[PDB]
Amino acid sequence: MNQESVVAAQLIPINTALTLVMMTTRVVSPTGIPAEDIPRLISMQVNQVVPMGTTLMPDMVKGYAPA
Repeated sequence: MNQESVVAAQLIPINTALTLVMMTTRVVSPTGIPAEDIPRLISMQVNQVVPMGTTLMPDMVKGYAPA
């Protein structure tokens, strides 16, 4: 019963096309984008230099949005 948020699997610079090799899941705080968006962030770049271990936010992804 833990919310798994997207976590920069590795260094992710600004305007970096997110990839399944650059994203992952991990219980972090505060929580950000849901792991259920993993396949959503894919192909989508970031609107900021997000370093590894840095939780992914819905306000840190370009062309992102809910459903």
